[PDB]
Amino acid sequence: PNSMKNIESLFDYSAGQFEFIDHLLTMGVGVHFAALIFFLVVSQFVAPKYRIATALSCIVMVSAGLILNSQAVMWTDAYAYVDGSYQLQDLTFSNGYRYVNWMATIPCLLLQLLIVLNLKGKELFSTATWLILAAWGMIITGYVGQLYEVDDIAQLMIWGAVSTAFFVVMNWIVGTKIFKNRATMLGGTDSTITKVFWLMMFAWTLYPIAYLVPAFMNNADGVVLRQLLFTIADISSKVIYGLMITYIAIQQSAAAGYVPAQQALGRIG
Ligand SMILES: *C/C=C(C)/C=C/C=C(C)/C=C/C1=C(C)CCCC1(C)C
Ligand SMILES: CCCCCCCC/C=C\CCCCCCCC(=O)O
Ligand SMILES: [Cl-]
Ligand SMILES: [Cl-]
Repeated sequence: PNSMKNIESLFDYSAGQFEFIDHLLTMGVGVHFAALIFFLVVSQFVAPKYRIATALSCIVMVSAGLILNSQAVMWTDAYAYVDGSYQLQDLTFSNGYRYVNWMATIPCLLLQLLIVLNLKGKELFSTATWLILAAWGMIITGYVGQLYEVDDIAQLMIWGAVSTAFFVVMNWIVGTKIFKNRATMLGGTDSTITKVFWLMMFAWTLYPIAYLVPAFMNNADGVVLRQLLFTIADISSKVIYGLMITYIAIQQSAAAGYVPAQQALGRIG
């Protein structure tokens, strides 16, 4: 459906290129589901005020892990090794599924940051609202732009610019709330949380770069690079980010007198 609107459909792949993509996607599944079990086990050491932040990482792990799994299966469904190359057999592969999944996962990532920032009540509700709207604005417009990556690069760029406005405004909201709420943070996490900001600015910026690959590297190796970029970006923005969020949740929990948190940190000290 969208499969012919993505540059992946244009090319035959060497076994090397094809299998590297398959393995990237598969390693990403393994990383997400491994991290899942960690987040799960460690949630008992998080105080009730913050426990939802760790639960949101579990949710993101399974959500992203399922899309990666699905991507790996669709990739192998779409191509068969015919006459010395992987050649397109049918219209099962599209990057569109990621974009659709971000509608759920980006709001989860954002919400767990707000939680550990100690926002509550009306401020939590209003901040999450504006952020989710700005995130949906960005994803929807990017989703549309990406439908033109084969036959209209100008259109890809302009939907991209529009998506970028949303991104920039969401980042402004994120950064403002981070920098204005640092002083509420317990246990030294005032310092940790600024590294979370930077990690997000880094990892999230990789996605617009992946998006632009059709404009600067429209060939089978740009297809590989795009998946590589997604892979680096997924693990950074979801796994590493989630581990830092969970660190911050446990650390604040212990500083606030939650005994299982204290015992957990004490027994790794
Ligand atoms: C786990 C997934 C995450 C954190 C996804 C993040 C996606 C973005 C920050 C996407 C950004 C885009 C632009 C700013 C412009 C081009 C279109 C997008 C949607 C790729
Ligand atoms: C921060 C997350 C790290 C992401 C892990 C990515 C793992 C692979 C890293 C480098 C491999 C580079 C070698 C690629 C050879 C390409 C083969 C080919 O395409 O012909
Ligand atoms: Cl609590
Ligand atoms: Cl996702």
